[PDB]
Amino acid sequence: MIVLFVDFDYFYAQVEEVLNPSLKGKPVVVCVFSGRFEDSGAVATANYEARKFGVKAGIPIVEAKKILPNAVYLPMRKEVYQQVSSRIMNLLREYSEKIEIASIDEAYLDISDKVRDYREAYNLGLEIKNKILEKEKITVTVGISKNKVFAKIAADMAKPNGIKVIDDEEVKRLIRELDIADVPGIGNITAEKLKKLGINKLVDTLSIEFDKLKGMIGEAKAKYLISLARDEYNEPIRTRVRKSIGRIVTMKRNSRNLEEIKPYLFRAIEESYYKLDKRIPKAIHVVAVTEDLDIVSRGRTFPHGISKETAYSESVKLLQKILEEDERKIRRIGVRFSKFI
DNA sequence: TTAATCCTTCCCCC
DNA sequence: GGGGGAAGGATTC
Ligand SMILES: Nc1ncnc2c1ncn2[C@H]1C[C@H](O)[C@@H](COP(=O)(O)OP(=O)(O)OP(=O)(O)O)O1
Ligand SMILES: [Ca+2]
Ligand SMILES: [Ca+2]
Ligand SMILES: [Ca+2]
Repeated sequence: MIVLFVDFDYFYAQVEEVLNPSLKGKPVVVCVFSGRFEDSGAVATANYEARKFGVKAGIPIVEAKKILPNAVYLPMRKEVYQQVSSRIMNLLREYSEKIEIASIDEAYLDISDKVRDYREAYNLGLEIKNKILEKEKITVTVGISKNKVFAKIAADMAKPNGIKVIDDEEVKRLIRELDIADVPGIGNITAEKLKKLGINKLVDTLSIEFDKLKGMIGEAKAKYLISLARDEYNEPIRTRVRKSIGRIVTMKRNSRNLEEIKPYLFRAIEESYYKLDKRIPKAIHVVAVTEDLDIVSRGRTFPHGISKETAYSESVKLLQKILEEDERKIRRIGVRFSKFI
């Protein structure tokens, strides 16, 4: 096994500089304006000009403007980026059938055959890096290692616009010196629970009796960390499948009044069906994000497909189920369609 | 402070 | 006991 991971640099922000180079060299911040008040919303992402100064992903637009009041702030255009990704996702296909598109900007390539070792592999990196830079004018970072997890870690270490190879020897000094919080699939909450167990390095998972671990962070997540620890992790590069689509919208003012919410709910359903594109779900779920930012949801599965008229009808009833079941106020509302026929 | 998949209960019933 | 499918909360990105 030899995995080659590609992960695009400051993607949205970069795609924006690609569509107006004049931006190149200036702090660019890509926002998601909630429109609940002048400059309300957060930062989807920003290029490095803006990051060394603090402006990172997730901070309020307002807070970001206090730091870099004179940086280009642009409204996110997912679609445009979504299309740019697709094109880049093809150049990559041409480099290996066994390909796994992990997200809008990540893809794992199994070049086990194509290449015969890390020398030739690392060269295929530059070859791929360079080709994407030429065809679409985008810089990316390449990680290469024994398995996907490490191939991804390799990338995290080489960015921005870089390439790195993690060889079995390094894999080992990592299975020992890598910070458990930097292991893919281990978010904050799990990284925390693993702290109270004394597990600070991938290795520590070997000293704890499975059941205690299986009881603290779920079974699968447990067996997963172990294999990574005993260098036995080796999952295949499979072409993932969209198992559910949905959209959510923030409202102008929080609310409880049904009629007051419906219009939004529907706006969500409209957008959601359009995305489906020929797909037909058997499952629908209404998702409400309350004023205290906690999430609540309710849904129903049908023994057949859902037509738009059905979605409308059934979603309103499920929203009523939420409002009833919850006394707080609703800050956001959306729907999710899944279980596609 | 702006999408999707995983994990653990339920509940039906051989 | 345990397959098998639903539902909803919990996490990760
Ligand atoms: N709060 C947020 N709101 C919206 N999008 C977000 C938020 N936080 C993160 N994102 C998105 C922003 C990006 O589009 C996507 C992350 O891109 P990501 O792959 O993690 O790194 P990147 O490689 O493109 O950035 P970097 O320059 O650090 O390498 O996550
Ligand atoms: Ca990326
Ligand atoms: Ca991390
Ligand atoms: Ca990502």
